Amino acid sequence: GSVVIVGRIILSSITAYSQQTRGLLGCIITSLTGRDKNQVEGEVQVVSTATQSFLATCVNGVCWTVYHGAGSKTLAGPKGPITQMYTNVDQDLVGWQAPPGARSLTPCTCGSSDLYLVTRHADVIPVRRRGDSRGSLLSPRPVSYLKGSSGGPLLCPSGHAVGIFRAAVCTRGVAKAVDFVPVESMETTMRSPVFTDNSSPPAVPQSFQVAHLHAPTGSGKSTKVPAAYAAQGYKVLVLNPSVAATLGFGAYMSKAHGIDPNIRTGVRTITTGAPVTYSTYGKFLADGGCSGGAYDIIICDECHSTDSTTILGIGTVLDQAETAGARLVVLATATPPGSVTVPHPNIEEVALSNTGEIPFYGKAIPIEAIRGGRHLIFCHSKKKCDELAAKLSGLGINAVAYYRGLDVSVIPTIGDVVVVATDALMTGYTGDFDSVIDCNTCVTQTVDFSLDPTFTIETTTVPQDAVSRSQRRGRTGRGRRGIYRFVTPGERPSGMFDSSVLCECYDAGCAWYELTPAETSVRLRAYLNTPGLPVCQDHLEFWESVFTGLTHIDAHFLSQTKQAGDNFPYLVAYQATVCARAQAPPPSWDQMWKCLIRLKPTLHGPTPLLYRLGAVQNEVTLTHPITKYIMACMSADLEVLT
Amino acid sequence: GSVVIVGRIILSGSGSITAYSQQTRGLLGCIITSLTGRDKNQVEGEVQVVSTATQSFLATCVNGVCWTVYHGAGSKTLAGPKGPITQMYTNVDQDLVGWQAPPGARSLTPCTCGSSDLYLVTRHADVIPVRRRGDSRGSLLSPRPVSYLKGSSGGPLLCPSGHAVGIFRAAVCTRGVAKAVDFVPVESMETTMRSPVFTDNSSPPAVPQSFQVAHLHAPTGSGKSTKVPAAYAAQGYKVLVLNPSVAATLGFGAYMSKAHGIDPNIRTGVRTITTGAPVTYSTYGKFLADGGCSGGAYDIIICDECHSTDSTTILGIGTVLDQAETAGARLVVLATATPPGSVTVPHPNIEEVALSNTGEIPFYGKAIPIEAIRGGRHLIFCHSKKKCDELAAKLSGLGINAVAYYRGLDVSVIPTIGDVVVVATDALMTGYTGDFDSVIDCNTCVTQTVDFSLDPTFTIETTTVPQDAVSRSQRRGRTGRGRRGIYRFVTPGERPSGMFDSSVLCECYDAGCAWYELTPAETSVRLRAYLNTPGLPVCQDHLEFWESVFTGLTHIDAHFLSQTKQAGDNFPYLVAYQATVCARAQAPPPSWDQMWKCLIRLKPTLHGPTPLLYRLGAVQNEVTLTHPITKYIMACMSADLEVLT
Ligand SMILES: CC[C@@H]([NH2+][C@@H](C)CC(N)=O)c1ccc(Cl)c(Oc2ccccc2)c1F
Ligand SMILES: CC[C@@H]([NH2+][C@@H](C)CC(N)=O)c1ccc(Cl)c(Oc2ccccc2)c1F
Repeated sequence: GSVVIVGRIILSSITAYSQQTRGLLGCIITSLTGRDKNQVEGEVQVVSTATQSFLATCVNGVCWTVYHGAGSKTLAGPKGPITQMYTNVDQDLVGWQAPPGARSLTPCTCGSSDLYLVTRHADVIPVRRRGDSRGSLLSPRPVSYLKGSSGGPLLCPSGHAVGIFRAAVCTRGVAKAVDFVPVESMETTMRSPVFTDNSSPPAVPQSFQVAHLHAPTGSGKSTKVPAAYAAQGYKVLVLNPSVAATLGFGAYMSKAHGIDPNIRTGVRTITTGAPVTYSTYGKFLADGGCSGGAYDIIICDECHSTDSTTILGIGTVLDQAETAGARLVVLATATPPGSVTVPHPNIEEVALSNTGEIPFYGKAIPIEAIRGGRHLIFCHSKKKCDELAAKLSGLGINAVAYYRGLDVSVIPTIGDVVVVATDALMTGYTGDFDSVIDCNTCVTQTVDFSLDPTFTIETTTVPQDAVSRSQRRGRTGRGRRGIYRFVTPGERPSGMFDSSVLCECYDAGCAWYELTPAETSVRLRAYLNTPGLPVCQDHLEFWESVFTGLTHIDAHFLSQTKQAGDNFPYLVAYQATVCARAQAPPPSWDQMWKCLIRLKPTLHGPTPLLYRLGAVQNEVTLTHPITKYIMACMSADLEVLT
Repeated sequence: GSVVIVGRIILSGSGSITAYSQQTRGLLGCIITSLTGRDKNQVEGEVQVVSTATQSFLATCVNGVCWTVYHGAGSKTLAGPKGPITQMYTNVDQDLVGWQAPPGARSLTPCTCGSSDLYLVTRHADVIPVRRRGDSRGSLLSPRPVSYLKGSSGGPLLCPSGHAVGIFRAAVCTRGVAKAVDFVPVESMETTMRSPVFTDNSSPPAVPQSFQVAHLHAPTGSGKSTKVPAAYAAQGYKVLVLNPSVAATLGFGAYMSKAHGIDPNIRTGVRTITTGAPVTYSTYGKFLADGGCSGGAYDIIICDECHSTDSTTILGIGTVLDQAETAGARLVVLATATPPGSVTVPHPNIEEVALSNTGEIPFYGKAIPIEAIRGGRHLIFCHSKKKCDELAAKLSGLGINAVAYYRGLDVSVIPTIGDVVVVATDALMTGYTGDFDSVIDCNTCVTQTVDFSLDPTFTIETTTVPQDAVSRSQRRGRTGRGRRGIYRFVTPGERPSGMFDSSVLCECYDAGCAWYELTPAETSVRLRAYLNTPGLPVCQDHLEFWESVFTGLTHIDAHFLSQTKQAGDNFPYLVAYQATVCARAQAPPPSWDQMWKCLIRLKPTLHGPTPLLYRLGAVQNEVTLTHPITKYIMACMSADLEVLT
């Protein structure tokens, strides 16, 4: 639904009190109708979605708030839902046209060094400015003190707006300074295009440039356009996250545009001498990155993907391309950050109900819907894929499960089938289906700086974002009339990724691509600094510090964790090395720790724990030098969500 | 707010046990039904998925009764087809409540097998194998992190035939990992069903021939502290009357002599009088400081306001329950207007008025008009000392006699007498005894909770929370006694009464060590008697954990301890113990909050990281974890703990 105004902070010799204008039932109704006829007052609003509550500040006729709170959502209004006027993901900033009633603040022009921050609990916290977007609290406070107050005003002594609060800067869970969105970033935003055109490939510039191509799969973004560029005599590299897609372009480009391209993947390499090459990001990274002068144009396809190989891959291109003699990088995707799922003309969307013989995430699928034909059911976990595949088989429906680890010949490719899959589908298999049935949830990893003793990487199930919905749905409708069936109608905001993904990049750097933490950092820096890409919290220096301390890994353990293909094979193998040399057992005996299975007869005592990568069942000791090193890294200044 | 059926978990009735869920309601549906308490929907299956506004859990129908946990449902009604269904059973001691199964629900039936192979059904329709250890415990065949079990309290444990062994109430964790499950055995449900649904506790018990413990549930001004001790005295019994507050204790004693003709013994820190009479009024605090029950002194002990879950009251009541029989008492009366499971009911003499946004004085997002308080005697409850002062300032500047009250102030600041507005915390109700024209209530308070945070050990978080039914009724009770009274409020909500946090148990050991020269083991015996006595407020059983922690905190510095004591802050033992550890290391305290003011004078000598034992607030200093006491407490964290699920 829409974001809803649930209260306001009135400003007065500076002071504030809060007024709550709506309760829970009123907030929910108004969020669904998008229709709000209440009187609107003040300069600071207290807003809320169904999940999260936070602040918005009106400046120059615009009610501004944080992207991480509001996403791309409408605001409920006197004449129905209000589409965002401005949406700037790079800056964590959105704006609606302020409705009648709202008074705006004026920008602090002159510029104070002593600022005051207004929280959702009407405190006025004094702040000394340091940078353009940072200020320090004169009195350090706990982090929970500032939660719920993102998008609140940062005010100079006269009461003019300096910026809006976006994030707390913490040292060991204690807020000490604040990142805000400066009022000049807002002004820049009010002057940036109504709608840039990104549905048309760039002309190749005389000097280096970075360009954005927004258009759907099979618009020739990865086929037609490299071929046009090649006809003009340019050498082009197309990068893709998928081995299956990458191999497919070979025979397709031969048949369709009479080019027999170079193909580069972990599983299969083809060198023809063509002026077009298709590679995975992963094989690109294993080849050492950008060859000297081999490519004029590098096309980074599916640049929406926020897996660690794609992010490190694209970062490597953005750090190297210019120096290597390229003239053009192209960031290509259908679902750029900030996007929302639009209705698709060739796809009928229909909610599941509780009528049907097959239960599914609290709803039902009727046997008739999937009895014959070819259908794709998306589930969040491997476990659920096996359960559902087995139920379907019990009823005589031809059905098969697919996820990370299975070979993709579990298919079939032709004839009736229900494929029950995780999102591993979206990189392992190219085919389209008569219908897609979507659970509307995924499994993600999140980092938790839990100081017990260090940090924790949690696996968590979450509601899908708009990229997932649009990509999952796009497995029906490619030149066929499709049907998308779903469990729930919403989608969280697109284009954000967790700090665990940064951690994964360093980890793959060490594990696979022979990168030092410093090299990895430089490349991620390049990605982060480039606008239009997915956004994260800047935790580069913290992660670099951590991995920088993890030396003399055991090559054999590393080889095993890589071979087994699970996540964070460096961190896992590093913990195992520490355990084996300390002659101590691992955190538990889960499959995760199988590199250590043969040593089990002699391993004893408490586990020298570095960090938590799942359930820790053994007793722990914190005496290991490496643990002390990582605990010391936790003193880093960390941006946290607010 | 009613509890609402938002879905069901369907169990297979053949082959091996399997489950699946169905959702019957969205968020909005849920909220509206909770408000109206009226539920159109056909209900099916035996396991229901239920929700309040603040949480979701399970309920299992067994023998025509839909059962769930008290920590989830409190005393709330269930939204049904012809409106709200009130609980048929509210067994707070067993963490068990039940409503009559609505029409359409099937019911499980108990196990006749007596089998030891058990299966737990969760809210995600998983069927977890479990082995039975005792009547109420069962171990997981394979440990799991605690969070996959959350939201599944009230769900069933089945035998291989698919009949009911019990309902899931808590995970037993070792350092954040569940090894076993606490459940409510189907016998406890069987008992309950065969026994009465109503019991009377509204009248003072008869004095029995031999030792008995009895409950007295009756309003304030039914003479529970005055009439009933007077009445027992006049039959020739010796009577001790224990109360949490010095003020209330002195108030009653002077009332006794004026009104009932007895000059009683008084026993408080500030005033102690030995008249030889057969009735004695005392605080729980003075009682404990006197060493408890002295033999042959009393026939009858009245533990008044036995709903208080302050550590001195709990320890006081525990001491009495362990000692009274042997000290030769015949009767212990546990007396309260507001016993566990109680609800705030409409009062005849008091008008209850929602606060609006119409008004000139902001108050917790709402408004107070000056009309409402411009003349007369009025009381405003605020949650913090730091909003009591800021609100009384805004009142004073508006031509108003505003006076703040809170812990750490003299009660003589309250005009007796005068035409006044008092702005105060819950400190009021132990400090002052007068009543008012109206009360205005923010419906929130500051509590403490323990987090088994493992960073490195535990954390005592101070937090703000919605008031419970006790706080509501007690706060409202300061007007409407025998005359007009107005109750104005910000929120109509109200949490379940009678539960208290594990932090309170920690306070009990702390106070034992700091005030009453009890070793942790002595303390455990007293608490054990409290927990084991039916009808009193309830908590999780974390006795061995806490005893084991305080058993290691030896050789505290006497001087620091005396200072944390005198300054009246909470956890004076834990605060002084951290400070002692810090000074003997020449290390600074975790921060320079007033909590650590005993170390301020040593500031010039203190350097390096703090050897952190635990967390009692924010930690600004770098910390080290090598102190042996830190290791001891870390060792104590391997204790097997119930956590809420
Ligand atoms: C305004 C800072 C920007 N981060 C920079 C490092 C640039 C970048 N490439 O991300 C930023 C923009 C938008 C958001 Cl939602 C930010 O915060 C989060 C919070 C949680 C997860 C992901 C991003 C953010 F941190
Ligand atoms: C059935 C266990 C019982 N506890 C025993 C130690 C008896 C007692 N005296 O409390 C119990 C009853 C009711 C509830 Cl809400 C329980 O759980 C909580 C959970 C959190 C806070 C307080 C009690 C409970 F743990």
